[PDB]
Amino acid sequence: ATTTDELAFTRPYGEQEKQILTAEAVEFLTELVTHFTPQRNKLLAARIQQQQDIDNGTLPDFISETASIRDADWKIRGIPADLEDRRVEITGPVERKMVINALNANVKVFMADFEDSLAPDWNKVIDGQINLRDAVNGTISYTNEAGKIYQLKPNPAVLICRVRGLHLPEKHVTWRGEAIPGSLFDFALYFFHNYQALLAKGSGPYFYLPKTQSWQEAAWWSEVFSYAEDRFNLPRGTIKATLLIETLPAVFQMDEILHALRDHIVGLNCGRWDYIFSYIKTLKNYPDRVLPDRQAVTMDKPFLNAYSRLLIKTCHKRGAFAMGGMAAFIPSKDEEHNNQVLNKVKADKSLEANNGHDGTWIAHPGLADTAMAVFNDILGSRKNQLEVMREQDAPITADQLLAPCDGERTEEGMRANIRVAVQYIEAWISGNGCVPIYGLMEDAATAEISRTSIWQWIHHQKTLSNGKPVTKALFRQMLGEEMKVIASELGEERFSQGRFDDAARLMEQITTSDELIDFLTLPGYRLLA
Ligand SMILES: [Ca+2]
Ligand SMILES: [Ca+2]
Repeated sequence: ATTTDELAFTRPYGEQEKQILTAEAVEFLTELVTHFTPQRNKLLAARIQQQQDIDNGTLPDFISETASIRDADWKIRGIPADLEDRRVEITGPVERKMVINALNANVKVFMADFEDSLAPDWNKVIDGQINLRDAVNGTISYTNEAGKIYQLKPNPAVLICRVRGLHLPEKHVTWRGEAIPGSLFDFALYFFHNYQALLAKGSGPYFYLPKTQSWQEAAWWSEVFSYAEDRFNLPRGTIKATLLIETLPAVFQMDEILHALRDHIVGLNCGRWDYIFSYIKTLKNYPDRVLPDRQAVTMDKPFLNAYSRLLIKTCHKRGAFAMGGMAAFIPSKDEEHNNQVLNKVKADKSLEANNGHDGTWIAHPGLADTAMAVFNDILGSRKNQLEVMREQDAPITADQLLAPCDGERTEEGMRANIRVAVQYIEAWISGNGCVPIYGLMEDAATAEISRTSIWQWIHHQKTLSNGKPVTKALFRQMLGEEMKVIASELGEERFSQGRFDDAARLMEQITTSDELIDFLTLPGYRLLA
């Protein structure tokens, strides 16, 4: 085999690729890939070894050797001015119109997403980079079929780019015959095309990093960032990252993650769906760790509240932000439904603010004013809650973080999981990873917890609360039944115009396999061009 330090490209070099994959951009991307891919692959291999040790009966806990880091005083390098107030952030797709609408929402920050809310078609990743570049440059515009123009308002929200996670390939660009890391593709191009303009306007190249499992993974990101900074003669810490704590292994390494990424990190986030998905994957072989209906596994449950409290305390100890979770409701024409939704949003955001979270997430601009009002009210004149140390809290232990919550495993819950996951998958395979389903803007994590919970119940041969043993055969029976429900809900036209048979097949494949696959996006990505 050759010792090449060059990349190969599988798609035609058309007008879009000519904009984004310029000679200079490709040179830089090549350098990152050859310098950092081997270590990235070693990190993926380390994941396997760590998981095996957990499977083999040793539960995760804090790291003994790094005690001196945790029990020392130190803080992150710093937070730039435009990241000191992040009380509400909106998330969404890198599609052109959606970028404009999000930047125009009444929020502090827009996280443009190449990750869970994107089905990573080549055209969509390339268009996404085009869109974000136009957004940074302030020229982004869109005119719809009806002739209505969309443009940026004055003072749009601060832009942050969420990259694909460490496990994901970008199959259309290869090094030594293997797909390069999507993480490097997404990071390299957003940074390269935008760092100059961002810095010139008083902002900076900002990233969201998903699905981290270890401090060593944080260290690798720090090296990537430092490499990028050095290459363009930027001072250390110019690139700023916010890092989701949304895997079980990561909750035991928050302080080490902050330390490893100290030059660049500005905050951590709580999640729900990815976290409990990870809980099940991590504890997959443990008969005493079966979670009930994921619908009932709410953030106020003891293990999730402990997670929340530990994350806030840890972040504030180090001067980093501690971001709360997602309210993904989509307002409807039903004002009564809307009142109930807004009451729920108010209750949930108030819980987060009262706990000390510096900010929170929404998926739809229609929730901005409500979420903002909760945080405005509780913050008073403060920009954030960095001073809230939670020093009154008792220590938080591994036992507490690992304790499965009370609840029932219900047939209604199982059926709903099937309907939501199938409809999510149908859209994803059709190129849409940000999917309105039953009044919620769903991303891949929802499909993940849905399939993973069912897998868990099958694996450990658990009964539903009505006494029915959960089996592959029961699942398959229910799948067929729920497909008919979906058909009735959507109507014959939409159902026939869709990819529901292909979606049901992928669902069955990922749910009924003996081995619990890590991510549905891996087999799913095979279905994309
Ligand atoms: Ca081993
Ligand atoms: Ca997530």
